[PDB]
Amino acid sequence: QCLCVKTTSQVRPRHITSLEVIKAGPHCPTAQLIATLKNGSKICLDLQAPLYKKIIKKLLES
Amino acid sequence: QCLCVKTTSQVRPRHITSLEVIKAGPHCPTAQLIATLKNGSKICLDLQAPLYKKIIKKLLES
Amino acid sequence: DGDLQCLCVKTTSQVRPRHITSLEVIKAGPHCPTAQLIATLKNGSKICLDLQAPLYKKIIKKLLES
Amino acid sequence: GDLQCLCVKTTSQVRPRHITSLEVIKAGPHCPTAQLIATLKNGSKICLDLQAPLYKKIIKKLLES
Repeated sequence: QCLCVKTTSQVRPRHITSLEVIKAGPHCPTAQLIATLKNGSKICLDLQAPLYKKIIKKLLES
Repeated sequence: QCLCVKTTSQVRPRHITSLEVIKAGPHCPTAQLIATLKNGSKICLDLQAPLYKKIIKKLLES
Repeated sequence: DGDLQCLCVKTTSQVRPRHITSLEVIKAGPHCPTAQLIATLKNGSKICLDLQAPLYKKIIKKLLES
Repeated sequence: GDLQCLCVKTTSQVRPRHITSLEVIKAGPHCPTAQLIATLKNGSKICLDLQAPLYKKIIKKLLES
């Protein structure tokens, strides 16, 4: 019953306010990357992708 | 899209630390009840009144 | 101790339940002696709601009825 | 602003294995600085320093599963 077990990512690094990295375990066998956007909505970044990278950095150089 | 498309009701209310209620938007047809547990986990809740009700009251009556 | 502290510092009563696009309910604990009601808005701003006010009951309904 | 920074203080050290969740919050009107919030297995949450070689060592232990 993963939180992030569906589509993954096509977002604008512009509107991400926070990025949460959740470890795999009980309810989810894989690591989930959830992203909170300005408008308050959430999304799942791709554990298996590059984009989530610059995203973190960006958030840290703010 | 959403993160919540496989909601659950198997959760123990004393183990919830916070509950996020996301308003239905374009990319997601329905409202979402994100529950974060004591161990940091996240799960999607069934949009059934008695549940989140009994929950928001245990969260707000700490 | 506690590296965390309450996110909320003051609550907004005069809020337009319309623009509220999300709501987070936080249980009390080490981080904060009281529970917290943080509502984000369509514009991206965030405000805290009063626990001794029905408004949140209202807002949560409006948010869950789609 | 109704909000302030959650991280009123930080911890320079703890074991990455204990971390179940790591939340990265970018600076804004709520807080003049970015924040690194880690949740541990026991349930506690700590704030970390923004010094790359540590959280990257944590972010890895988190995704290697």
